[PDB]
Amino acid sequence: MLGLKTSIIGRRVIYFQEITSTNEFAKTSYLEEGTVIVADKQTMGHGRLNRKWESPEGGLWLSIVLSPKVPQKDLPKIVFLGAVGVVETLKEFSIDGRIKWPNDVLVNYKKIAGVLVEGKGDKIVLGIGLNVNNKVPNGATSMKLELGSEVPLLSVFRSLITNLDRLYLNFLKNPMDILNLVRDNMILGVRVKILGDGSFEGIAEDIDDFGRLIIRLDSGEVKKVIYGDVSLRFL
Amino acid sequence: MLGLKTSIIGRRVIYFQEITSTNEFAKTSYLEEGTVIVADKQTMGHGRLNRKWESPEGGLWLSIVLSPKVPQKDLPKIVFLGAVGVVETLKEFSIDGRIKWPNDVLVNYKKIAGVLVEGKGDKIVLGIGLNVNNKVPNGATSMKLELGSEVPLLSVFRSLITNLDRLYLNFLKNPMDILNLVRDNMILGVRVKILGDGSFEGIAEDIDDFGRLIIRLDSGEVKKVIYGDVSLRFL
Ligand SMILES: O=C(O)CCCC[C@@H]1SC[C@@H]2NC(=O)N[C@@H]21
Ligand SMILES: O=C(O)CCCC[C@@H]1SC[C@@H]2NC(=O)N[C@@H]21
Repeated sequence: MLGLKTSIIGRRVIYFQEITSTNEFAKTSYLEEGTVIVADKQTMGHGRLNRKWESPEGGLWLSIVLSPKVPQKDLPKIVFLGAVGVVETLKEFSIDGRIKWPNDVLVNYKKIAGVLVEGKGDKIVLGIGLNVNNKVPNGATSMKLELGSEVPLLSVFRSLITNLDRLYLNFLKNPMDILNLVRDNMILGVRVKILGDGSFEGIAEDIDDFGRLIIRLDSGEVKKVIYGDVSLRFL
Repeated sequence: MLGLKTSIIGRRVIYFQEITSTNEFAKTSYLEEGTVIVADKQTMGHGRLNRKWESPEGGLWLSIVLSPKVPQKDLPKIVFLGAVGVVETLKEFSIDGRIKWPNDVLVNYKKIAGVLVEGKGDKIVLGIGLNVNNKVPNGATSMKLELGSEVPLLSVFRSLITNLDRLYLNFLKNPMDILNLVRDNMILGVRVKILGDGSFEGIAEDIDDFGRLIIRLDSGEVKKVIYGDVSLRFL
């Protein structure tokens, strides 16, 4: 009844009225690649750095099960697929979202979506949380708040899954393709504070072929930031 | 993201772009009571007498896993649950459907839906096929054909599942209540040809509290038909 016409992602969709975390269900479960897990609300939603992710009724909280057959050196680019997909969908609904390295999607610097990619063996779980009609913490925003009107959840879901399937199909063919889309939708050219192994500032210049963020230190020297236990803040 | 608020039926929904039959997946699968299986299309959909059920894109093809804890003598009333739920849903979409004993729903004598209940012990599978926006065989009808425009499948789904959940809870509380709803929406008072173990005609007078159809033969005697390998045709 959902009417999806995708090739890999969304061939099957499992919906729960309530769940602890769609990412956790994807990890403890054995499901076919492309299967989408979605819930009206999550009681224990979480983000990167393992922080709480508010998941009230009205938002889009989903997880996608994947087993990407691509070189291990390319797998890290998977986190960008989710962010680009959200940006393309936002565009379809007249919203201009930008990517905050490495997984956040902001609108006028307000967080409207987050991406959480987790790995368990050869399985990869791509989790996406997008604010649509739900209330959000102060500082954040939603599609409803941006458009000043509710937006049918199914339509957004349909749009996002369709974009992700296309992006994924291309990813399997050539993992490098996603890079040009990320670069052209990412927030760069501004000064940022990085909290990884230590602490330093600089301009978010660009990301490289591996997906690492290129920071141009004031000393004209550079520092590459890898995805993981890292925090980025705009100064 | 479907936003169902049901207590039992629809706490979980599994969707497939394509499937052989939702009724077959609902059986051969371990699933919690209330779980709903739905697909855009079925390649091997079938009905009551094992005839093919055309399931193209545009209609609602679903199956519900159930394990009602009620006396075995009231289980046969389960098939009426689906038929009444469809009638109540059609009412909500300004359509006047009536029940053709024991599982069909007609609009001006044209079949708009069929109900197929299958058992496997304690586990019961309630299957429903409702023509919405799909092309239908000659003689049949659909919500689109009745209304003059397409009807959002999700809205019909939400409506049907919500009605089925309410009816099911009342059913577990008192299996007899569904009968008055059936009588009030079933086609009665007309002559029908019955094809069960033999062949006879008569007026479809009413149904008894077991769910058996009361046929009053021309002689003056009445004959009772139980759900099973029986066919009914309006004369
Ligand atoms: O911004 C982040 O740090 C990532 C947030 C990811 C949120 C989604 S909601 C669907 C899925 N289930 C979870 O518990 N997290 C992800
Ligand atoms: O009219 C009948 O005789 C019963 C038709 C039942 C059709 C539904 S479609 C969903 C489910 N899957 C099937 O194969 N049959 C039922």
